[PDB]
Amino acid sequence: LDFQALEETTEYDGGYTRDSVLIREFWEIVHSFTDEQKRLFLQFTTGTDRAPVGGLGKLKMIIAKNGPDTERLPTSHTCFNVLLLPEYSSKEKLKERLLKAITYA
Amino acid sequence: LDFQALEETTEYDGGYTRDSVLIREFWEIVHSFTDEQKRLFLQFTTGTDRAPVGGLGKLKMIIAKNGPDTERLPTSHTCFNVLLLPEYSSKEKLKERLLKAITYA
Ligand SMILES: [Ca+2]
Ligand SMILES: [Ca+2]
Repeated sequence: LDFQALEETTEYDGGYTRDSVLIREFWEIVHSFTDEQKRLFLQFTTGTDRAPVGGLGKLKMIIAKNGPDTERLPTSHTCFNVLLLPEYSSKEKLKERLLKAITYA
Repeated sequence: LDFQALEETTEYDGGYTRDSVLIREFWEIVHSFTDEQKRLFLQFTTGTDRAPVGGLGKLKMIIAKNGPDTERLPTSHTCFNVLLLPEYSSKEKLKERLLKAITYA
């Protein structure tokens, strides 16, 4: 399990970046995890303890800041979906572009 | 297939909100889709043409603005993952909180 490949593909939200103190602390902790902890981490964040094909660099993972210091635990969503939709200039254009995308792939 | 339930649970990013002109146009188009187009839309955005258990209100879907008007088509990611991580006050605390979350569920 290549957690360097996961670190290199991870995206951030809520104010975090790869340079955030919290994120640098996070990757130090994960790189120091036992193999058992690495498997539990994948189960919690992805819903499985196995890498996908192509290894962990093929995962889509976002780490998002959802509050300041707290006693509350981290949470996850294991099956998020995203539609990337440009701001087309008209309703007519949006319909043609969306129909083309869903119908021809 | 209840697309009103999907509309009610959808989240937005990149500057969109439920009040965005583009988003109001989007939901008019989707509500006017034929059942075939609704199935292709789910396949494109989720990787399957079937509702999950509990119907479409149980989907996690984000619609994110990824540019201005363009000839380029919308894109999707069908299996995104998100770790919601509070900004704990120390590395030690982050380790305890993360280990507790992954080990006890
Ligand atoms: Ca071991
Ligand atoms: Ca039909």
